[PDB]
Amino acid sequence: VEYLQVPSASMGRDIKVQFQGGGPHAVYLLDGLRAQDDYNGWDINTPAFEEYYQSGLSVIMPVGGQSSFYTDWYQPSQSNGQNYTYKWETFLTREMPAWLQANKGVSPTGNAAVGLSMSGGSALILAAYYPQQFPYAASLSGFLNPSEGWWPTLIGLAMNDSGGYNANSMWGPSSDPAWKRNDPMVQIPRLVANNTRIWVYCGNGTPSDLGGDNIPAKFLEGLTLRTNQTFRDTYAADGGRNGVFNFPPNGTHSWPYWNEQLVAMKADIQHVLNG
Repeated sequence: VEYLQVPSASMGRDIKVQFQGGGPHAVYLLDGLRAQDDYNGWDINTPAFEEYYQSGLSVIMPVGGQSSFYTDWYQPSQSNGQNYTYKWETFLTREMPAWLQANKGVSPTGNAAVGLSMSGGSALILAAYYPQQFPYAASLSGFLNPSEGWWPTLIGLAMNDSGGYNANSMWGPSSDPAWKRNDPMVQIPRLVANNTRIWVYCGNGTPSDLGGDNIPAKFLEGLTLRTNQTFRDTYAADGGRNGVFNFPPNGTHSWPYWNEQLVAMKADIQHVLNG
């Protein structure tokens, strides 16, 4: 596994990327809400790299972007002294794939975006707007209707609690178009039109022997399950026909279950991306 420094002109800094080669197409493994600046949470908490070693797929783990939602923000987060504007969608769709193509031979098209929690919706949004780059997208316990109802408030609370980040610096006031633009439920017609292969998982809040037995992990999983079930219904009602929906009667908002899903989807990704 290599630790790379990839310049981001749009953010004015270098972004650390953990990288395992192994094929021209890649799985982009996006982090959760509390992404650290040293290593991606997939590497800290799971054997993701080992599990995809010799899979015929490269594995890309960008590092950093706490509370970023892997999106382009309007402005720096005001409350916590951020001195630049997050531009993580520009980085993921323009800057990083160009760098990996030139230097590693990773194809900028035909890749998979895999997100969990915070980035579950991000992965679907990336596939909705960049279908040539991401014919495959997985959302593990994602928040799939962020513009609806109380979700902007809940997202604002969680972002302020995880590092003091300001959701209004990200997508503006709740009536700003950026909220619906980045709402996977709203963008289901794009996923259908693109025939995106989507893998949508959410547990029910009940731990198994995999662990993750704590109240916040149980609560968050049960909370977002309802949104995920609604997403499944709306996808089918809108003509969606290329989805895998995994809602087993177990699982909390914790890394063992996300790893179990990453392993489970490997053959699916291999078949879609490599044939």
